[PDB]
Amino acid sequence: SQEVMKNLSLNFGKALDECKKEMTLTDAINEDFYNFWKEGYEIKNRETGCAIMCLSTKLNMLDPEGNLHHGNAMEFAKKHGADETMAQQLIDIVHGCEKSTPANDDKCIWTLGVATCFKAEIHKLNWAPSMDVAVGE
Amino acid sequence: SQEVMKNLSLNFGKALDECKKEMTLTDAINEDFYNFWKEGYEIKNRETGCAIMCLSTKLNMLDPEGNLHHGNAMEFAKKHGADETMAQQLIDIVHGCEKSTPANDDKCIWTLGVATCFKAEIHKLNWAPSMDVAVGE
Ligand SMILES: CCC/C=C\C=C\CCCCCCCCCO
Ligand SMILES: CCC/C=C\C=C\CCCCCCCCCO
Repeated sequence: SQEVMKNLSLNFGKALDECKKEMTLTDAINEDFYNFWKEGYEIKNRETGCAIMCLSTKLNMLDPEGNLHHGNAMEFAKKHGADETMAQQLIDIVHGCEKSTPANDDKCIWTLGVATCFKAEIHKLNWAPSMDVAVGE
Repeated sequence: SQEVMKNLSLNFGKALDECKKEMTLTDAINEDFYNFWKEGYEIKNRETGCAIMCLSTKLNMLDPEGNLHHGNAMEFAKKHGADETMAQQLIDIVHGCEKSTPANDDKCIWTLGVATCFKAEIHKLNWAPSMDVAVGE
């Protein structure tokens, strides 16, 4: 649901300021987060991949290979309002996008690739929200 | 708590190198200690069963019948940050896993079975650490 996706999106972005400082990321990521759920907007900055990776790492959502930790993603999803089925469906998109995008040793570009694939799949479910406030803000 | 399980996992395995040097053991067990908590991973080596016994025995967590000593297991769990409810929950998993695992006269193998049952239940509670997955150092 769009509603849940808004709540997940705002809770996922809350540490962005903390990641921006800590990783010295430029303001190039600002347009990607402001536009994250705008259908047809292409996210293409490498640093946004870095930012997303930092955000996941901070929510304990990553394993030591860099793939999603299913336990903590499920717990995150549930904490912000998804039921079991919606939570599993989101895990399955992320997991599907990890297997469907080309392996890349540059973790920031690979995380970007996962995130773009995830965004597209959420648009296809008609779950992308209309945000009044940007992710990260 | 995953933070607590991290603290107990680091500290339970601190004497592994001492364990390895004293006994028998191939470096084949390192794969099980380094990857213990990963969601896909199954602990697999027989000497890891033997390592866990030496670590338990050295921490004074094993009774005369070979079973967990609940009093000292409580002390170890609390020392490393478990409150009483989580401590008791860990004891009850161990104790349940001592019952549900098939009897065996190889103690190394039986301990491997109790440890794999313990791991599975910590995954079910979402208490396995997501990025810091090792037992020991
Ligand atoms: C698992 C639930 C995700 C929820 C909300 C996401 C909002 C925008 C961020 C999407 C990126 C998720 C993919 C990340 C895995 C690798 O960091
Ligand atoms: C009850 C406390 C155990 C704490 C931490 C364990 C980390 C690795 C898990 C190994 C399985 C435990 C097996 C029982 C042996 C007694 O310590």
